Amino acid sequence: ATFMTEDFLLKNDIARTLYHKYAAPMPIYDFHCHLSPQEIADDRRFDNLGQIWLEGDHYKWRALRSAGVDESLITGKETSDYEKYMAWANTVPKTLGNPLYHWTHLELRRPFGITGTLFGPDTAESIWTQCNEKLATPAFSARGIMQQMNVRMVGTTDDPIDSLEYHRQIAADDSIDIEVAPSWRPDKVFKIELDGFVDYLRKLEAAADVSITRFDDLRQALTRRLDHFAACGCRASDHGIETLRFAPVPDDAQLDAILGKRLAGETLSELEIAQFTTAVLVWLGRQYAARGWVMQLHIGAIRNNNTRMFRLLGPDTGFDSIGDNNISWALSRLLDSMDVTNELPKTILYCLNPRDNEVLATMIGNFQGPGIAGKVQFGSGWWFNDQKDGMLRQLEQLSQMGLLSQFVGMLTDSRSFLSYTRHEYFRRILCNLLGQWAQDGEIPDDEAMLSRMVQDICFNNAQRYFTIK
Amino acid sequence: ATFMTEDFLLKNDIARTLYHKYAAPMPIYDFHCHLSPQEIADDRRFDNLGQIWLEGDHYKWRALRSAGVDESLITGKETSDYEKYMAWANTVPKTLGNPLYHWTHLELRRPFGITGTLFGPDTAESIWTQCNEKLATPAFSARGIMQQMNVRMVGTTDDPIDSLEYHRQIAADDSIDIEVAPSWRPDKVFKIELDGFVDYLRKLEAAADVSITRFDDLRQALTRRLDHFAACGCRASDHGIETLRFAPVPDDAQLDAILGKRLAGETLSELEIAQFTTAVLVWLGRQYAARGWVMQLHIGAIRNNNTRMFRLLGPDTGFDSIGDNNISWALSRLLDSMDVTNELPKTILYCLNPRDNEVLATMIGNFQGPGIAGKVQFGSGWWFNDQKDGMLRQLEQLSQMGLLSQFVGMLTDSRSFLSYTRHEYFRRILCNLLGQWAQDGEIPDDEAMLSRMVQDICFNNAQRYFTIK
Amino acid sequence: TFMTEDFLLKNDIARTLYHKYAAPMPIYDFHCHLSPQEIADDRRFDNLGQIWLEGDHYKWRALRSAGVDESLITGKETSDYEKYMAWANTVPKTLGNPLYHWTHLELRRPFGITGTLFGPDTAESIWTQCNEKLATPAFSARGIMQQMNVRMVGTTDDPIDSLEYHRQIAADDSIDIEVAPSWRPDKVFKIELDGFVDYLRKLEAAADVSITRFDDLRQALTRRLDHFAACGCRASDHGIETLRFAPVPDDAQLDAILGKRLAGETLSELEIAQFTTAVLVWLGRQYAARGWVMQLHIGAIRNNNTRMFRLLGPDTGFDSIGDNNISWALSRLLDSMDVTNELPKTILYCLNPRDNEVLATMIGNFQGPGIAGKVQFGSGWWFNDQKDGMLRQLEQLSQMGLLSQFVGMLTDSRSFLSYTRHEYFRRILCNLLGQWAQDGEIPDDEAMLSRMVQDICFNNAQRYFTIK
Ligand SMILES: [Cl-]
Ligand SMILES: [Cl-]
Ligand SMILES: [Cl-]
Repeated sequence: ATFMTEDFLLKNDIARTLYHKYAAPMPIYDFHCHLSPQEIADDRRFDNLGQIWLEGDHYKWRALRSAGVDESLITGKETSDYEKYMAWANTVPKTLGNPLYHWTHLELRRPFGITGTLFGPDTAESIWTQCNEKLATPAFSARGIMQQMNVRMVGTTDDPIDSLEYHRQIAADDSIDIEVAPSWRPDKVFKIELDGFVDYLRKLEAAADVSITRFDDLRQALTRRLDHFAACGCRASDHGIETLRFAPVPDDAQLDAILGKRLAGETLSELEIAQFTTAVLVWLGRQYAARGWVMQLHIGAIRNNNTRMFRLLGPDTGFDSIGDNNISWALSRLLDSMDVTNELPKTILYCLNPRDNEVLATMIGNFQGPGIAGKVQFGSGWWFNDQKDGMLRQLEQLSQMGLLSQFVGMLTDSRSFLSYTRHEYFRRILCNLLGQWAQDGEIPDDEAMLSRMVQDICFNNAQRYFTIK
Repeated sequence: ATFMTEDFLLKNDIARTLYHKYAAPMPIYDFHCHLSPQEIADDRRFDNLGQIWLEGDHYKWRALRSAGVDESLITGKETSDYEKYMAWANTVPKTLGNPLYHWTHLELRRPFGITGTLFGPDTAESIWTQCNEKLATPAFSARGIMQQMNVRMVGTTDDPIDSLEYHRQIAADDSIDIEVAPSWRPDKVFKIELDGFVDYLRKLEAAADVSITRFDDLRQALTRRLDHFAACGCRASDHGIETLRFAPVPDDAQLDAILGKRLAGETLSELEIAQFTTAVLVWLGRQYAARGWVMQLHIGAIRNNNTRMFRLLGPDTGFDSIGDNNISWALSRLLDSMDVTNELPKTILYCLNPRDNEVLATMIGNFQGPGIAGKVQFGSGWWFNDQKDGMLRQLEQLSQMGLLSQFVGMLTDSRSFLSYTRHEYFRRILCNLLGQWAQDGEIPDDEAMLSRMVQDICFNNAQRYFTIK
Repeated sequence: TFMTEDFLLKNDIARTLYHKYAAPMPIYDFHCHLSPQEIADDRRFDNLGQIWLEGDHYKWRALRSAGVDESLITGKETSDYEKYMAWANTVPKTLGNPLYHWTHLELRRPFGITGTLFGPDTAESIWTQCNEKLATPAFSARGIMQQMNVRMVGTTDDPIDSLEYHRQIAADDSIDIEVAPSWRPDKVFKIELDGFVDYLRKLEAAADVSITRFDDLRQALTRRLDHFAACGCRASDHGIETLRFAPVPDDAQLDAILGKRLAGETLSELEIAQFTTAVLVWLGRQYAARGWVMQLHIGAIRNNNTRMFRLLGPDTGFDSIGDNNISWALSRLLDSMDVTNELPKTILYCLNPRDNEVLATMIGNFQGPGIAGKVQFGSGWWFNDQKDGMLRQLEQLSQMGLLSQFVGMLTDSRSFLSYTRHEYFRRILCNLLGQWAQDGEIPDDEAMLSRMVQDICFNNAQRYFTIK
């Protein structure tokens, strides 16, 4: 009868208590996101609701396209923000069942305080005006929203060649107590088979002041950049792996020969690509272990599927989807290559194809370590899987194959300042899961035990895990 | 507790209202099936219940074999319809949990009007006699059943070499107002690696009255057959793909060489097979786009697994199952090859292996288009997946990754006139899903919005989607 | 309340099915890894830690995940009580993990401990109580088997084994539980493994046959199969991590391959597939001729941690779920035996649940007459042997096959405390059937439902494993 009350997704008494008493009030340790550091440093003020909300994480764009809306009303420079907004307002009523319908109303509730009203053509104009007035105030600036949402720390995703000037600016600014840490994402460095590898390498050379012609030079350059990240507060790395490969690491003469061919423009064989890629990832893994950083592996996307649209809009514009390569063998050999010398760092594994949930949940158990709780983690439902069904399936496998109690938990993985309600969504789902289990007599209804678990999964595990020990 | 009441599968009050008030009265647009056009044209009168029930869809055959029944009582020319029917009667009580138990009772209920009776040895005799008396009347002929089940349109699956004479006969016959459209299924044309390719190509030559030596001759022959299909009311195509391949389309000289080699009995390399198959599929896709037809891709079957039985019974006799090749890369390249020139048609994708559900639900989002609600669709649970669990999983991924509101819906994919209860089954499941979401406060409990959605998924979406723009 | 007698039973029909029909049925643990010598000598356990800690390596994996030092897990240096306390400190961290259910299920049966959560505050008392019980005859290896109403077990043995403890148990009137050996010839067909030559020499000595050509291997295996037959065997098992297939070549090629292996030469993928397929097809025909059940356990990725393998060896908790594509090879392998109508009774198991539907539909391609479900889709295996895993396997079997003919549950365990896994399964099954009945999805007919419960809990397996 009532849509999205304050007990949204809470279907039993234990769930309501867990959520309202132990989960909801915990701060957010958003260890992995795609927020713009300059927007945080400059404390961006948004002109209107379309501007802060529309692009989001390209889910709206995908929904608009699916609904048949012309691209001019989605990414077009020839239409106003208000027009793009009305197009979205006409589309939301068509999203029932899609998490977009939930996110939209969660986001209008927090931080905008709009409740008891469905977003659509008949309410859009009023919602636009009310939100625009709020957006004109300091509390609703980029920093303001982060503070209202109780954000304690965020980990941005950055490239080795970045200056991290905005991170330093934020660190040096006492008017903001939220920690904004950069994260090392060297994708371009290990994907030697991609067309832009050489161009990127030249940028790395200038960034590190190293002439890169031998593999060892690459190690030198990467060490310099790793040192820069360290100095700017980096505690984690990330790796977007679309094609997970593995080949035992050959000697430097062979790695030099591979780099040489690539620089000359010669086609590399799969073996050579696997060899180079594995050499870099293993060397990087050892560095992360030595520095006490968390290594994140985001595996399985298939990107830029639409050539016509890629030519007009470029990457990360809503044309990426789920890949389906076999991965257990390569994953196992890759992790083991680091662990054999006891140089496997704290590691978080994410799979974009949920058919791999059990592979990952069991894979982490092969490489755990002493003195730390859950050294190797199976990450929260990622991207397309960051929704109710997706999260329930991830949580179920982590629970059955590992230890839910030691789960680092949720992260927004978002470039939007309105994404913090994704933590609320996750928390409600987790509390309902635990509540249902307890109510059904599948776990004790000992509130002391459950409250501790909820607090840990919602924040304490993450904060502890990301500490450079 | 009572088995299969009129509220079967409807577990909440909202579900009951949606189903009984809005879903049940909707007509059926069975846009993809395997019904015999000749049986529709001649308005076949079945002699008995065994005949109309046991000539297919092969699910019964598989259940009978699993129960240890001799093949002679399943497909044998030697046993009578009544003896085969009794073997089935003795087996139904062993099928609890299998959708066969549901179909059997749904079908006796509609169209036969038999309720409150479990089918098995004790009741089979009476049921046989009662159904035989009804089968002898016009309301229970092939067309009669379709009329009783409120079928307004059907899309049969036909080969390019087919005359379509029965489709013409039905079109010209004013005593039948149900539209029976043919669907273009050119499997044999693109599966160049199969033994019967050359014999098939000769039949295509005969049907088109075109000599085929070069790849361009194949385009000419196919163009003529496409026009024949268009003139007989075709608005759709279908493609059964067991081995989804991809290789960039080479120039005609290469395609001619591949065809030349094949016609000479020479063995083709995997690259050559991929090139030819891809060239045919891409060209066909473009033709479908230019004509405004829907393109269906049914991917993943592993066929004729039992050689001993294949030699005695041939293909499509219940020895096919779920395959598991990796498909995202080939699928992406194949669709993008059509979409790059903006020549991708309305497309529906189906996967036989549910592990690929999320791959497909997300793949469709990469290629949507303007002016149509859900240009690319993720099809209803197919074949083995056309059951409660399978459909709930397919619906969940479509809901989460796409827009359920634009879903074209259910299709029987059957050769049996008693398959329309599969729509009843789908509708009850859908209504219960929406109802449960509404009741749990996950979607608004707004009868105007929900009923419109139910009606759209039950019929309106398909009617609009299959209309040539 | 946590784990009452109605644990996992959410409706009245389920309660009736479980308490009145499932629970009283005896157990036919047709596949396990129990030590026959422990059964023969009726092993007496010194303490709770001893009988419980190693189990099936699930506890070791949880301990490592919790950050517990390896010396307190597998170290020969620390005591049983220290290891036990480490485990007591870890159990409260396992909510949501089946370990929490097993722990408490095992304490209830056979130990009689109820209404208390296992943790640091209750561990010492539990240790003392359980130890007093372990000191009595009723809690010896055989005693526990009799307490859990175990009627038959199928051990997992290697072709070169003597099976002397099987012959001893059979000759002993004090024990009426049947303990049959099962033939697991993994080392024979996995030619690519380093230890293949050394193993072959053990087979040569066991069968007293000089193995130089492929036909010699047939003779050697035939003698061993006969030995196993004379010792009561009626089932086989095959652990297949890399499911291969290549058409079986003639003996000249098979001889050449075997020759290259014995001479230390490296084999190609085709060569390995040829040899492996020829051995599996030959064995399959043998199983068919003898009326034995053929089990295929597919999809493990083993010994993933080199550093730990070097210190502890295999089966120490460092194996996980593989993910190779298997439908094509599985189909051609089964078809290679079925083409001459020589496919035996077969149970298929997949370690990766994404393959549930592949297996559930694959079995339907090779069913046979005069038998109820010749080819079976096995219960959730290993990692999948838990509530979610079992429910998913049951659902696919039900949707694509015939649940009524399911051979049912097996522990696949080396622990005498594993019989509660049967209890767990039975509760889950009864609740599933009960929920369907209550929702009007199946008839609420006690006669039909009870029959089905008893068949799945014991009758189906007893008939299925009968050689006839
Ligand atoms: Cl978005
Ligand atoms: Cl059928
Ligand atoms: Cl264990």
